[PDB]
Amino acid sequence: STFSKLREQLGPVTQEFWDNLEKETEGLRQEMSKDLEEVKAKVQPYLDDFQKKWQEEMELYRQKVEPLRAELQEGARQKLHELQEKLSPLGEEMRDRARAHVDALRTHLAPYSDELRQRLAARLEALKENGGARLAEYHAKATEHLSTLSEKAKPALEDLRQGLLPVLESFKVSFLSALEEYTKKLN
Amino acid sequence: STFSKLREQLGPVTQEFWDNLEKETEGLRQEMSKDLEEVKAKVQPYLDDFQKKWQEEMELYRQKVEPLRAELQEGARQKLHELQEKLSPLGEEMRDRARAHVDALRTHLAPYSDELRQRLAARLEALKENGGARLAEYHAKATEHLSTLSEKAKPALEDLRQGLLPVLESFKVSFLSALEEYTKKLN
Ligand SMILES: CCCCCCCC/C=C\CCCCCCCC(=O)OC[C@H](COP(=O)(O)OC[C@H](N)C(=O)O)OC(=O)CCCCCCC/C=C\CCCCCCCC
Ligand SMILES: CCCCCCCC/C=C\CCCCCCCC(=O)OC[C@H](COP(=O)(O)OC[C@H](N)C(=O)O)OC(=O)CCCCCCC/C=C\CCCCCCCC
Ligand SMILES: CCCCCCCC/C=C\CCCCCCCC(=O)OC[C@H](COP(=O)(O)OCC[N+](C)(C)C)OC(=O)CC
Ligand SMILES: CCCCCCCC/C=C\CCCCCCCC(=O)OC[C@H](COP(=O)(O)OCC[N+](C)(C)C)OC(=O)CC
Ligand SMILES: CCCCCCCC/C=C\CCCCCCCC(=O)OC[C@H](COP(=O)(O)OCC[N+](C)(C)C)OC(=O)CC
Ligand SMILES: CCCCCCCC/C=C\CCCCCCCC(=O)OC[C@H](COP(=O)(O)OCC[N+](C)(C)C)OC(=O)CC
Ligand SMILES: CCCCCCCC/C=C\CCCCCCCC(=O)OC[C@H](COP(=O)(O)OCC[N+](C)(C)C)OC(=O)CC
Ligand SMILES: CCCCCCCC/C=C\CCCCCCCC(=O)OC[C@H](COP(=O)(O)OCC[N+](C)(C)C)OC(=O)CC
Ligand SMILES: CCCCCCCC/C=C\CCCCCCCC(=O)OC[C@H](COP(=O)(O)OCC[N+](C)(C)C)OC(=O)CC
Ligand SMILES: CCCCCCCC/C=C\CCCCCCCC(=O)OC[C@H](COP(=O)(O)OCC[N+](C)(C)C)OC(=O)CC
Ligand SMILES: CCCCCCCC/C=C\CCCCCCCC(=O)OC[C@H](COP(=O)(O)OCC[N+](C)(C)C)OC(=O)CC
Ligand SMILES: CCCCCCCC/C=C\CCCCCCCC(=O)OC[C@H](COP(=O)(O)OCC[N+](C)(C)C)OC(=O)CC
Ligand SMILES: CCCCCCCC/C=C\CCCCCCCC(=O)OC[C@H](COP(=O)(O)OCC[N+](C)(C)C)OC(=O)CC
Ligand SMILES: CCCCCCCC/C=C\CCCCCCCC(=O)OC[C@H](COP(=O)(O)OCC[N+](C)(C)C)OC(=O)CC
Ligand SMILES: CCCCCCCC/C=C\CCCCCCCC(=O)OC[C@H](COP(=O)(O)OCC[N+](C)(C)C)OC(=O)CC
Repeated sequence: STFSKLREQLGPVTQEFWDNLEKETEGLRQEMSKDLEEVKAKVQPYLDDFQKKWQEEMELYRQKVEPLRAELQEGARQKLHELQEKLSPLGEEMRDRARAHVDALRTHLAPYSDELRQRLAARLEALKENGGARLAEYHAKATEHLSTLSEKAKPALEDLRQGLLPVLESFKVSFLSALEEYTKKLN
Repeated sequence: STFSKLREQLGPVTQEFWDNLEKETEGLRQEMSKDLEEVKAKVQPYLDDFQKKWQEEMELYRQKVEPLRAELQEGARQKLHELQEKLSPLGEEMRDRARAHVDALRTHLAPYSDELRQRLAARLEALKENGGARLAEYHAKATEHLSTLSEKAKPALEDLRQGLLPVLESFKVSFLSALEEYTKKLN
């Protein structure tokens, strides 16, 4: 820890010198920034004046384009106003002719779908009846085939635990003693 | 592994039974689906003709509004040119004014860019002339701060490593003794 105290003392001495040296450059930069600040203020009205010119020039165009822009708004409006009405009758007509078809389709397929679904429902029943007969038997064999191994798993695993512990206990104690010695060297 | 083999032995016995059983139901499902197809194939024409009946109308409708939409199409083709041509003279005029303004603008920023190069060089030469002496001092001090910063880094680690090897090597052997002692039980 002695080395820490050394650097902690050597640093301050040189640090003060560094601060002083940097402080000189600080003022040097301030002078240069001051000159730059001056230049910014000097050319300020110059750019401002030119801006005011373009501002008015652009605005003058906005005034001239106003009426023309409004006319083109009308000329375009009077176009679709004629087109909309022209394509309205056939548009609504075709819509209805489609809607009625959908209704007819649904109603026409209804009777066919009923008989078909009922026929299938009855057919599926015949399958479930036969399947469920053998399904119960296979399920019974399942549990018998699974409980067999698990019964001989617990006692076996426990027997192994009691066999590893004896030597393990010795290792744990040996580790504890070594662990303490490790910390002593580190700290 | 003995009990594990037991569970595997009765596997095919139980599996083949269910496998063959499901095959029996498969034959039934086969006919169920085969006989059901007789219904599906009959419903096909009912829907096929109905959908085509409407398609015939759609095909006629499209051709009906075909020339009609063309009237509105051509009519909306000349109006586009008219609208654009009307807004052209004003836009083209503003383009000339823009050209004149941009040229004046570039003539104003030109001297500023040239003068800035001189101003930058002057500031560089001044700051550089001063910074040189500063950097030289910092380097000298930094070198001295570096020597006492990592001169005892090696010896400190050497002793830390030396007073550890014996204990470490002893633990390795101890751990190795337990290693094979547990494999016997595990295997
Ligand atoms: C260069 C770009 C422009 C400058 C950028 C840095 C600006 C300053 C900011 C950090 C600098 C590093 C700062 C490191 C921590 C310094 C900590 C320190 O010194 O504390 C003691 C005093 C006072 O500190 P504080 O100002 O933090 O006061 C704390 C106090 N609780 C309070 O608020 O009242 O120090 C002082 O008054 C002035 C000390 C001057 C030391 C020499 C000067 C140190 C300043 C900068 C250099 C630091 C590194 C030096 C070594 C590497 C470069 C050579
Ligand atoms: C238990 C469920 C979870 C574990 C499932 C493990 C399935 C097997 C997977 C790895 C084990 C084998 C890992 C490789 C072992 C070494 C390879 C070996 O055994 O070869 C013998 C034969 C044939 O060869 P392989 O099957 O290995 O295939 C070619 C071989 N690798 C080669 O390159 O030649 O394979 C065998 O006899 C199979 C041996 C294992 C039998 C089953 C051993 C199963 C595990 C334990 C059984 C004994 C303990 C039972 C009681 C406790 C149960 C938890
Ligand atoms: C109400 C105030 C509205 C103020 C204007 C708002 C909208 C401003 C948007 C664009 C302004 C007009 C176009 C400005 C240039 C756009 C980019 C462009 O086309 O450059 C090119 C364009 C055309 O230039 P030229 O015809 O010379 O041919 C290309 C250039 N060279 C290869 C010949 C060198 O420049 C101009 O026409 C002059 C302005
Ligand atoms: C591919 C698209 C190409 C389009 C090219 C440009 C077409 C320009 C045509 C029209 C410009 C937009 C006009 C928007 C206003 C239409 C007003 C109008 O329709 O009056 C006729 C009627 C009722 O209009 P209202 O004024 O009562 O309601 C809408 C307007 N307000 C009230 C919300 C202000 O509406 C219709 O009959 C619908 C067809
Ligand atoms: C292949 C031929 C058919 C092609 C597709 C045609 C689809 C229909 C075309 C045009 C009509 C669109 C609106 C249909 C409304 C009635 C059917 C429907 O969707 O009810 C569901 C929903 C609401 O329908 P409403 O009639 O209550 O509301 C719209 C009409 N009113 C109320 C504003 C007057 O639909 C919509 O909200 C609009 C999509
Ligand atoms: C491996 C093939 C799988 C597909 C084919 C067999 C599909 C049916 C599943 C197993 C077949 C045997 C069924 C045996 C009667 C089951 C009766 C039943 O509804 O139990 C329903 C029950 C629902 O879950 P819970 O946790 O509420 O009940 C657990 C059982 N105790 C506690 C309610 C008794 O789940 C079971 O009971 C376990 C199967
Ligand atoms: C290779 C031949 C043996 C194949 C065995 C697997 C295939 C079995 C075939 C058909 C049956 C499949 C569905 C039933 C599977 C489980 C059958 C069985 O023994 O359940 C046995 C047992 C039932 O438990 P509980 O009914 O009291 O329910 C408890 C609560 N929970 C789980 C329902 C939420 O659960 C176990 O033992 C867990 C392993
Ligand atoms: C290698 C693992 C194989 C797992 C599948 C085959 C073995 C399990 C299937 C059948 C075994 C049948 C004989 C079981 C004998 C032991 C029974 C036993 O001690 O149950 C012990 C305990 C009983 O708990 P409960 O009676 O309160 O049940 C509550 C509902 N649950 C949680 C069971 C869903 O359950 C457990 O500890 C684990 C869930
Ligand atoms: C309500 C749900 C109904 C689901 C039905 C699923 C299919 C089985 C159900 C009914 C069967 C009805 C009679 C079908 C006769 C064959 C129709 C057909 O063009 O098959 C076309 C094609 C081959 O069918 P196949 O295997 O019968 O013929 C094999 C030899 N050839 C014909 C390929 C030279 O399809 C396939 O290859 C994929 C399997
Ligand atoms: C969207 C446009 C305006 C509305 C148009 C009518 C829409 C009607 C909507 C629903 C009505 C039922 C439509 C059913 C379509 C499928 C019918 C069907 O099973 O085809 C089945 C068919 C099977 O394959 P292939 O075509 O090689 O058949 C060869 C043997 N056959 C069928 C000629 C004897 O595959 C197709 O036909 C392609 C679609
Ligand atoms: C808005 C929904 C209206 C529904 C009711 C009416 C449905 C029928 C209306 C139109 C159906 C298609 C008619 C196609 C024949 C006329 C096409 C035609 O105008 O040729 C004349 C002219 C040029 O035709 P192009 O083939 O050169 O097309 C333009 C070039 N590219 C894009 C094709 C590369 O048209 C145009 O310049 C406008 C694009
Ligand atoms: C209120 C009316 C305006 C708004 C509604 C417009 C509705 C029609 C919309 C699009 C189709 C009509 C576009 C305007 C009429 C075009 C007539 C025409 O020249 O057809 C043919 C024309 C051929 O063009 P090119 O490929 O030979 O190119 C020539 C050089 N430029 C023009 C590319 C510089 O097609 C076009 O130029 C592009 C569309
Ligand atoms: C008042 C402005 C806002 C309202 C405007 C409404 C009327 C115009 C409507 C839409 C305007 C869309 C943007 C148009 C931008 C200019 C389009 C145009 O003609 O470019 C035309 C052209 C494009 O570039 P190129 O490479 O093809 O040059 C061709 C000529 N040189 C260069 C080969 C000699 O550039 C010029 O001709 C410069 C004069
Ligand atoms: C707050 C810190 C800001 C730092 C600058 C940020 C970016 C400023 C944005 C744009 C300024 C970019 C300036 C550098 C690129 C343009 C340089 C340039 O003008 O080339 C055009 C011209 C000559 O430049 P050269 O690079 O060919 O010559 C350099 C000197 N030697 C090598 C020829 C001896 O410029 C001048 O003659 C001076 C007015
Ligand atoms: C106390 C509760 C448990 C505490 C944690 C476990 C304590 C130690 C107990 C068991 C862990 C070690 C079990 C295995 C001990 C023997 C390990 C052994 O003989 O390695 C032997 C060998 C070692 O590595 P080699 O580089 O010499 O490889 C030789 C084989 N090949 C690579 C040349 C093909 O590796 C093998 O032979 C195959 C993997």
